[PDB]
Amino acid sequence: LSPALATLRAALTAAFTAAGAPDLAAVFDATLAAAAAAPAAARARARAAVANLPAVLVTGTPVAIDTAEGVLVAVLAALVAALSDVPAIIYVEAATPEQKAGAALAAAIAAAIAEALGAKQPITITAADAATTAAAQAAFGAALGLPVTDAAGMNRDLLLLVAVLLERRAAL
Repeated sequence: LSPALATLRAALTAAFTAAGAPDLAAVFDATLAAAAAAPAAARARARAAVANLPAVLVTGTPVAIDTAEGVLVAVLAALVAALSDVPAIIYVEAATPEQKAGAALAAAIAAAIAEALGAKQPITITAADAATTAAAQAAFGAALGLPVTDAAGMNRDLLLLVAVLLERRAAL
């Protein structure tokens, strides 16, 4: 891993653990492996997506926020917003107690990471209905050119966006 990505991995483990969800570290590592294995065309799509990032990032999660992979989608979207220095709305369905807890967990992690990065624009894990959440996710992917599949694909793609943002930071 590059120093910047290793820094983010460690900061995420600290945030995951402090928020009471240390098991998310292993899940993130599986996403890191998937991103590192991405074919050239997927990397090219990630570079093109970063070029299309909006002034305010609006998205939603494609799976239930009471799952580890759903928490990770919300966290990674928040990380993309923080690294791009934009306000963000990350819609989630928070109807059941497990969903509300997952949204609160994602919010705690996202706030810790944004603070560690000095990102001052607001990034909010935002409770909404299924239609709003699904619409925002589809619009985000379509605006960026990212095909919408499963949570694994979205987590991989969001982490590839992160990697591109770090590459742009390093570039001259």
